[PDB]
Amino acid sequence: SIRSLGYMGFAVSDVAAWRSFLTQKLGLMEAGTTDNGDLFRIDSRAWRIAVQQGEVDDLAFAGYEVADAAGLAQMADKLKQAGIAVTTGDASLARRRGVTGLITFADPFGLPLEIYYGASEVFEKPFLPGAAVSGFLTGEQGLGHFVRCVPDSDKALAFYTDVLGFQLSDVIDMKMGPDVTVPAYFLHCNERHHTLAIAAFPLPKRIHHFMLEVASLDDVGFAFDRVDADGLITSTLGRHTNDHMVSFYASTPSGVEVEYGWSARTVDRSWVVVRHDSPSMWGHKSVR
Amino acid sequence: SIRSLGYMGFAVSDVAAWRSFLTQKLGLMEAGTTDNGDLFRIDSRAWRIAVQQGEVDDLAFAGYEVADAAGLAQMADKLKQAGIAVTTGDASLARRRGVTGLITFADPFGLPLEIYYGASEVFEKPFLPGAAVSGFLTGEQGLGHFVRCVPDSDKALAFYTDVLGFQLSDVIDMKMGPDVTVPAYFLHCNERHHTLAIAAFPLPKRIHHFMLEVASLDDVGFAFDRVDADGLITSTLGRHTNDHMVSFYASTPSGVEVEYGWSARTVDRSWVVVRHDSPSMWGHKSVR
Amino acid sequence: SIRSLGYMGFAVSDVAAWRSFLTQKLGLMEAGTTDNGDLFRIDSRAWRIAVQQGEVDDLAFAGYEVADAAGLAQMADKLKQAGIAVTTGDASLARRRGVTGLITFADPFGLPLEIYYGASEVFEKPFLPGAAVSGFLTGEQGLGHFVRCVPDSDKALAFYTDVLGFQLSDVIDMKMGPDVTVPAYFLHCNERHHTLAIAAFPLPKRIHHFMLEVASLDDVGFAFDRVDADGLITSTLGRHTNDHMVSFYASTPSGVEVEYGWSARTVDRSWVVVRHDSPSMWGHKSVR
Amino acid sequence: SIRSLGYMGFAVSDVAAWRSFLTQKLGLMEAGTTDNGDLFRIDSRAWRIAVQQGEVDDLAFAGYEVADAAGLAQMADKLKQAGIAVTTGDASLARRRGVTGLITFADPFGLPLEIYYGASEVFEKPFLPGAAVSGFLTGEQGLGHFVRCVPDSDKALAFYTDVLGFQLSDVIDMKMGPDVTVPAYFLHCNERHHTLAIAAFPLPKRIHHFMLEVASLDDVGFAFDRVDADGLITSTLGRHTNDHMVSFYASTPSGVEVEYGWSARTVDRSWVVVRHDSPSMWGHKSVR
Amino acid sequence: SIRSLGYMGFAVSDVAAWRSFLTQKLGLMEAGTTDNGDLFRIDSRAWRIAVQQGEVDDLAFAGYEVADAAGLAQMADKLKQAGIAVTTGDASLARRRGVTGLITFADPFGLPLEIYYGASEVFEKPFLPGAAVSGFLTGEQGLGHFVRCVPDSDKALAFYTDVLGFQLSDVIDMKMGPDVTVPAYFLHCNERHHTLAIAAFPLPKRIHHFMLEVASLDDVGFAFDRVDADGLITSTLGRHTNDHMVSFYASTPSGVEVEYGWSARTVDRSWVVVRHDSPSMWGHKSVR
Amino acid sequence: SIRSLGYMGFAVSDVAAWRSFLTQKLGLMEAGTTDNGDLFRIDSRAWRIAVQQGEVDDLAFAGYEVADAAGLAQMADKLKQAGIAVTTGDASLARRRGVTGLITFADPFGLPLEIYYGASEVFEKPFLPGAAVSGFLTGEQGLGHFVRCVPDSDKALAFYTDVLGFQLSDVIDMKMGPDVTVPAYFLHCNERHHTLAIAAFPLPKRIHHFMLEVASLDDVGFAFDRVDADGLITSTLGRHTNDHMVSFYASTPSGVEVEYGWSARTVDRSWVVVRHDSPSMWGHKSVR
Ligand SMILES: Oc1cccc(-c2ccccc2)c1O
Ligand SMILES: Oc1cccc(-c2ccccc2)c1O
Ligand SMILES: Oc1cccc(-c2ccccc2)c1O
Ligand SMILES: Oc1cccc(-c2ccccc2)c1O
Ligand SMILES: Oc1cccc(-c2ccccc2)c1O
Ligand SMILES: Oc1cccc(-c2ccccc2)c1O
Ligand SMILES: [Fe+2]
Ligand SMILES: [Fe+2]
Ligand SMILES: [Fe+2]
Ligand SMILES: [Fe+2]
Ligand SMILES: [Fe+2]
Ligand SMILES: [Fe+2]
Repeated sequence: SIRSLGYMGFAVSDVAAWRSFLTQKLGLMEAGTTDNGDLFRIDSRAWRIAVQQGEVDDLAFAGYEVADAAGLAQMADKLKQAGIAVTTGDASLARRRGVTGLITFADPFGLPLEIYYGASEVFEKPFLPGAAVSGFLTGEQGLGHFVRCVPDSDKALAFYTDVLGFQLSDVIDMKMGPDVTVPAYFLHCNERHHTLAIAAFPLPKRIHHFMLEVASLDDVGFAFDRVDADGLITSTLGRHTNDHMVSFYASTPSGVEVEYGWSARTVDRSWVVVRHDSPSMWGHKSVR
Repeated sequence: SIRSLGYMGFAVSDVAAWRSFLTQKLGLMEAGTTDNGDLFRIDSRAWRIAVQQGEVDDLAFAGYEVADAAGLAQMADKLKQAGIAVTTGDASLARRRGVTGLITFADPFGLPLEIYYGASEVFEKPFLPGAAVSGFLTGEQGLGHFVRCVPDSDKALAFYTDVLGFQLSDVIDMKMGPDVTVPAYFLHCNERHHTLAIAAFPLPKRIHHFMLEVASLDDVGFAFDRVDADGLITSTLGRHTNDHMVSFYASTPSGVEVEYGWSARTVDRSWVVVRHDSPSMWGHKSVR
Repeated sequence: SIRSLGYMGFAVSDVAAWRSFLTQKLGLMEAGTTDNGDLFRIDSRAWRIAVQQGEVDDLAFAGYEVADAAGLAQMADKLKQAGIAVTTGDASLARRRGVTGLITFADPFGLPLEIYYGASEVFEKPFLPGAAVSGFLTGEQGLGHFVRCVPDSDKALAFYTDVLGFQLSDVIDMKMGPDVTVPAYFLHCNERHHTLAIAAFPLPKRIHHFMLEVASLDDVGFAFDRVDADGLITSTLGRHTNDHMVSFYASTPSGVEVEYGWSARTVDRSWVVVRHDSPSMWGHKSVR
Repeated sequence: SIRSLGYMGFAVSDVAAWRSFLTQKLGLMEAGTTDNGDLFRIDSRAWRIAVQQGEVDDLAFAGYEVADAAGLAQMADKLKQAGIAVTTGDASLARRRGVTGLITFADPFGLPLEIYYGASEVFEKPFLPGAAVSGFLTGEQGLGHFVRCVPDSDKALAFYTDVLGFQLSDVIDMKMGPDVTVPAYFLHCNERHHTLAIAAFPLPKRIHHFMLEVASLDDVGFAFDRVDADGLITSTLGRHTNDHMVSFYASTPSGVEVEYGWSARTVDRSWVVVRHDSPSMWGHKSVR
Repeated sequence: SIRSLGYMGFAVSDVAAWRSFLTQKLGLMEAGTTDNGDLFRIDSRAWRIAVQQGEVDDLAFAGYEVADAAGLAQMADKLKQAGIAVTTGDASLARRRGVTGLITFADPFGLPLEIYYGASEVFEKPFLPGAAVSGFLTGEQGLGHFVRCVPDSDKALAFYTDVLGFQLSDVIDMKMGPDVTVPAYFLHCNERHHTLAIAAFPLPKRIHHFMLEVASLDDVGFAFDRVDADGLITSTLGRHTNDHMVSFYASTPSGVEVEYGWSARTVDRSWVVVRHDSPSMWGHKSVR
Repeated sequence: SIRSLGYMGFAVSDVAAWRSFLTQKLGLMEAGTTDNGDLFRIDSRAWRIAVQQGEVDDLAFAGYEVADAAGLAQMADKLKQAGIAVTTGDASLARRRGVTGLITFADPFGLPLEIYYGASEVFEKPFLPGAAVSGFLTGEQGLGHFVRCVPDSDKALAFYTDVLGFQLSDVIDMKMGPDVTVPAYFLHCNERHHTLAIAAFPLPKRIHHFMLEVASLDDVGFAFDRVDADGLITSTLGRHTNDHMVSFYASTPSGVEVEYGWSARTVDRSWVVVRHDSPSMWGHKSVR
C-alpha cells in the first residue's frame, strides 16, 4: 500500500537556472551531484528532488513510497494482475536512487513511475536551507503533491484508484471559459488532503505544478517577495476551498509551475467526498 | 453506510413566513432561490434546508449522506435486498440538489427519503447568519435531528435499524395521560446522540419537530427572546435526560415545531442502551 | 481594607418557612441553632447566613471581612476619621458570631454593619447541601452580593466608596416607567463583579435581593424547578449585561427576593467603568 | 459481551441496620422501597444496590450489564452452548429490576446471576449522597468489584473466563499460614482492574467483600472515621499491589466486608498478566 | 527579610539511634560527619539537619535563611533596634555551618537561633535517599516547620511577628481537657502554610515536633509501615484542617516527635486569618 | 505474540566485579541471591538481570515476555511448526525464574532463549537505585535492547522475523574498513525503536552490547563520570541516527559492552523502513 509521494525527478534544459531557483528562491538545500543528477533536500532524506539535464523540461519520474518489502511485493502483484508491465529495478537503479528495493512502470499516459521502499536518511548531515525557511512539512504526509494533466480523466482515475489505491478527497468543477468546465479530481493516500490531482487541461506538460508545504506564514511571505523580485509570480496569495492551504504559484525555469503553501487541513476517518465550483476562497488572482 | 442527516426540504403554505422565521428568528443564512426552492445555510454547505410552496405544511423529504459512491452502492443494494423500491436519481434531480449522486425511496409510511454523496461546499461564500448566532454545530454530526411520528413504532424500527443501519441510543417511556404511555426510540448513525427519534404520537404531521444545535448558551438565550416576542415559544428552556441538550421548542409557520439547543453529549464506543421515564431533567415546561 | 462580604443575618417572622426554603429549595446546609440564630452553611465556614425571629422580615445585619487585626484597626480608624460612631464588639458578640474580632456601626440609612476578622472554619464537618447542588462559589469572592435600597444614592455612594473603600464597576440606568429612570450603582471590593449595588428604589425593604452563586448550570436549572413548583419564581432565567451572570429571581418568605446564578465574569486590573441602559441581555422576564 | 457489573442484591437479617450503614457510613443515597427491596443509588442509575429481608445475610444476586439486546442474545447462546440452564426473565422480573430485558442462571456453585440490558436512568432525580461524599466512580467501569469465595478455583475460572468472557488481570498468592497458600485470581471485563476476583477461602459467605470506589482521598478519610466510630474497621488504610487502590475494609451488618477505595489504576491494551506474593504495598493492617 | 527555615541542629544522647532513624525510617541521606556533627541531606543543600552528641535530647539551634548580605544586615538592625543581643558569627562558625555570613541570638525563651545567607549547594553529589522516597519538598518553602513550645504565647508572638517578621496564617483552639484550651498560632514567612507554630503546651521540650514534606502519598505510606514496624507511630494518618497536609506523627529517639506529610496547601495574597476548633479533618488518632 | 524483552542472564567469571559495576556505576538495585543467581532490579519486577558464575563471560539466556498463557501457547506452536526444538519449562525452572509458565529453546546459533508469561512484581519492595538515577524506562517497552552477533545475518533474520515475529525498523550499513561493510538490522516487537539488532561482526561474544534507558540527561551524565573514573568508557556521548538515543558505551567486567542512554524516539503505525550509512548523528567517538 502506497504510503506517500517520496521523490520526484525533473529533466530540464537549464540545470543551472533550476539549481539557483530551488535554493535561492524556494530555500531547498543543495545535496550534491551524482549519476542521479543534482540532488536537493527539504528534510532528513538524502534527497527529495533530482534535476537532470534533458529536453522535455518536465517531470521525468515520481517515486511513491511503501513501508517495506512486503508492501513492495503487494504493489507489484496488484500491478501485474492489472496487466501493467512492471520491471523490478536492478541493483544499479536502486543504488542510484539510494533506496533498498524498487519496481518501475508507467501510468496510462506515459509518465514513468517508481514504487520503492527503504530510502536513505542523513540525520548526520543536518538540513540547512538555501534561503530563510523555518522548515518544510513532510513526515507521514510525504513530499507534497502534483497535478497530473491527462487527455482522459476517467481512464486516469481508474488506474490511480483501482490499481494504485489512491482515494478520492473531492472534486472541483473548474470553469475554463463559458463552454468549458473541467473536473479536477483530488486524491489522497495518507493524511495530506491530496498527494495527486488529475485534470484534463490543455497543457503541453505532464503536470500543471508540484507543491511544497512550509511551516509558517512568514516562510510563504518571504518566498513570495524573493520570487516576485524576478517577476516569476503566476498567482497572488490565496487560500484553497478544498485543502484550505494558503499559497502562491510561480513559474519554474521549465514553464511547469510550483505552488508554495502553508496551513493545509488534513483528511481523516470522518472525511466525506464533496464538490466545489471554485478552487479558492480568496486571493489566487492570476497574474499570468 | 449512512454517515449523517445532510439536508431537509419543507413544503409549506406560507414561504414568506418561513423565510422570515428561519432568518430573523433562528439566524439561518438566506442562500437564494432555485428550482430546489428557497435555500438556507447554517455552515459551508451550499444549502441544508429548502423551503418549497406546498399544501402539506410538513417535511417533504430528508437526505442522508454517505461518504462516497461505494457507500451509495452499498445502500442501494441493502434496500433492494430488503424489497424496497429504489430509484437512481437522474442527473436532473442530482443537479437540483447540488449533489454528485443519489437514490430515492420512501420510508414504510410514505416519507420521501434520499441517500446521496458529494454535496456542494461554498467556502468562497462565507456563512453570515441572518441573526446574531455564534455558529451551528454540524460537521461529522450532520444537520441535527427530527422526530418521525409513525402509526407503528415496531415496523418503523425494523426499517430504520435493519435496513438503514441506525443504532439505538436509548428509549424514553413518554406518559401521555394515565392510560397512555408511548415509547420514543432515539437512534444514532454517528456521534450525535440521535439523528432520528421514532414515536407513535397522534399528530397530523410526519414529524413532531426538527432540531438545530448552536455553539453557545447565549445563542439559545437570544433566540428564545426573539421567538418569545412573537408568542411562538412552546416549551421553556430545559435540559433533556438522554442527550443532555439544553433547549427550547417553538412553533414554525407550519405547525411543526423546531427545537433550538446547545451542549448535547455525544455517543461513543462505551455507550450502552438505557431507558428513561422522563424526557427532561429540568425545565421544558409546556406553554402550548 | 475590606476583602469580601462574609456573612448576613435576617430577622424574619416565619423562621420555619425560611429554614425549609433555604435548605430544600436553595440547597444550603442546616448548621444548627445558637444564640446567633438558625445557622446555614454554603462552604467551609461555620455559617454564612443566620436567621433570627424578628418583625422586620428583612436583612438585619451584614458582616464584611478584613484579612487580619491590622486591617480591622485600619477600618476602625477610617470610620472614626469620617465621624462614624463605631463600637468595638465585645467578647460576647465576637463569640456569638464565631469571629476573632469585630467592630460595629451602621450605614447612613440605618443598616447595621459589622467588619470582622478571623471567622471560624469547620473543615472537619464537610459541607453537605440540603438539596442537590454541586457547590457554591465563594472563596476570595466571598458570600455573593445584595442590592441596598436607599433614599439618596449619592449620599450612599460617598459612604460606601470614600469611607468603606468599595470601587465602582459600572452603572445601569433602570427605566421604571416613562418619567422615571433610576441609576443602579454596582460596586466591588474583590474580583466578584459586584459585592454591593445601590439604587433608590421605592421598596419597603433595606435590600431588593441577595444573590448566591453556584458551580454549574444544572444547579440553577434544578433549583428553578424546585422553586417554581411552589410558585415562587419572580423572573425567568436570563443573563445580566454587566456581570454576565445567568440567573433567576425568587421570593423568600420575607418578601425580599433571592437571585440564584451561575457563570458571572470577574473584574480585573484592566477594568474600566461603563454604563448600560438594560440590566439583562436576554431572559429575566418578570412574572411578578 | 459483558460490559460491567451493574447491580447487586443482598438478603439480610437486619434491613434497618443495612439502611443506616449504607447511607450514614458509606454515603449512598436512599432511593425508596419497592418489591425489589430497599433501593440505594451511587450515580444516575435508578438503583445499584438492593437490600431485601433474608436469612442468608449474604449477596443474593449480581447483575452484569450488556450493551443491548444483541449482546443479551449472544450471552444467552454462549451459556446454552455451555450447557448452563438459562431462563429468560419474564416481564415481571424485568419490571422489578427496572431493566429492558434479562436472563437468569447461576454460577457453578449456586450464586444467582443475571445478565441484562437497558437499565433505568434517573437524571431528573439528581444524586444526593447520604453523607459527605464527592462522588462514586462508575461509568464504563460499572459498580465496582467483589471477591467470590469458591471451593474450587479452577472450576470457577473456567466458567468465568470461558463462558462469561472475563479476562485475567493478575494473580496474588495469598499466604494463609505456613502450610497454606491460596491463589486469588483477579478478572476484568472493562478498564476497571478487576470486576471479579476468585479465591478458595474458607468463609461461610459467597463473597469476602464488595468494593465501592470514590472520587477523592478525603471521601475515604472521612468515611474511615465515620465507620471507625462504631468500631467496624477491619483493615487500616493501605494500597494494593495490583490495582494500586488506596482503601480500607469494614464489616457490614451481615459479616460480609466492604472495601471503600480511591485512585485505582486501570487495565489497557498493553496489559500483561503478572503475579504477586503480597496484596498490599503498604498499610492494610488487619484489626479483625 | 527571612525567606525560610534553612537548617536545624539536634543535641542528642544517642547519635547512632538518630542516624539509623533518619536514614532507614525517614529516608534522609547521610552526608558525612564534621565539626558540625553528623550531617543529613534531603535536597541539593550540603546539609539540612545536623545531629550532635548532647544531653538535652532536643532542638539545639535553627537557622533561618535570608536572600543575601543586605537581608542579613536588615535583620541584624531590626534585632538591635529591638534590644536583642546579636552576635556576628565569626569565620569559624560560618565555615562550620557551610554558610557565607550569619548572626546569632536567642528567642525570648532561650532557643538559639541563627539567621544566615549563602549556604552551600552540592549538585555534583546528587541526592540519594537512605530509603525509598521519591523526593522531599523544599525549594522556596524551605525545610519544613516545627512547633515551638513556650510558657507565654503572647510574648513569643510579639517576638516572632514584630521582630522576626513572620505573619499569622491561622489559629487553632486546642482542647486539652475540659478546663483547658490552648491556642496554637501558625506563622508563615513564605508560601508554606506555616514554617513555625507557637503553643503554650506543658512539655519538657523546646519543640513538640518538626515536619518534613515528601512528594507523594506512597512516600508517606511506605514510611508509616517502616516506622510502625518498630512501634514508633504516635498518630495515625490524617489530614489537618488548616494546611490540609496528610501526615502521621512518630517518636524520634529523643522523645521529640516528627511529622511526615504530603500535599499541604500554600498561602497566597488572597489569604485571610481564620480560626479552627480542631487540628484535623479526619484521622490523626492518637496512639500514644 | 512477543510483547517485550523481559529479562537477561549473564554467566561471568567475576561475580563480585559485576555486582559492584551494576550497582555503583549503573545504579541498579541489588535484589538478593537465589538459585537463579545474583538478582538485579531496575523497576517493579522482582528481577530483570541475573548474574551467575560461569566461564563464558557472556549473555547466558534472554527471556521474552508474552501477555498470557494463550500467547505462550501460540508461540510454542509457531516454533514447533517451524521445526524448532521447544521444551516446556518445568515447575522447577519456572519457580527459579519467578514466572508462571515458560518454554525454552535456542536461536539458530546457540543462544538459549526463553518465552514466558506471568513474571513476579514486587511493588511492596519499592525500587531504590544503587546510585543516583532518577529512573529507568521500561513499561511496555520492556528491558531495553541488545545486539546479537551472528555468522549469518540472513539466517538470523528469517528466524527472528518469520518465527519470533519481530518487525524491521531500519538498517545501518556499517563501514568497517574499506573492503568491509556490514549491514546491522534493527528489529522491534513494541514501541521501543529496537529490542534486538542483528549484525555479522567478528566478535568472540554472542552480543556486542546490551542497553538500559534512563529517565533524564543527568542520569546519563552522572553515570558517564562514574564509569569514566575507572577508565571504562568505550564511546563518548553521542546520538544515534536511527533511534535518536543519546548515549555512551562502556565495558562491563566480561568484555561485553553496555550502552546507557536517554531520549530515544519510538516506532508507531506510520513507521516506514529506511537505511542509514552512519550509526550516529554526532558524538560516539570511539576511545577503545
Ligand atoms: O492545491 C490545490 C487545491 C485546489 C486546486 C488546485 C489547482 C489550482 C490550479 C490548477 C489545478 C488545481 C490546487 O493546486
Ligand atoms: O431532543 C430530545 C430528547 C429527548 C426527548 C425529546 C422529545 C421531546 C418531545 C417529543 C418527543 C421527543 C427530544 O426532542
Ligand atoms: O446581579 C445583577 C446585575 C445587574 C442588575 C441587577 C438588578 C436586577 C434587579 C434590580 C436591581 C438590580 C442584578 O441583580
Ligand atoms: O481490591 C483488592 C486487591 C488485591 C487484593 C484484594 C483482597 C484482599 C483481601 C482478600 C481478598 C482479596 C483486594 O480486595
Ligand atoms: O502541621 C500541623 C497543623 C495543625 C496542627 C498541628 C499540631 C498538631 C499537634 C500539636 C500541635 C500542632 C500540626 O502539626
Ligand atoms: O542503539 C544503537 C543504534 C544504532 C546503532 C547501534 C550500534 C552501535 C555499535 C555497534 C552496533 C550497533 C546501537 O547500539
Ligand atoms: Fe496544488
Ligand atoms: Fe429533539
Ligand atoms: Fe443581583
Ligand atoms: Fe477488593
Ligand atoms: Fe505540624
Ligand atoms: Fe544500542
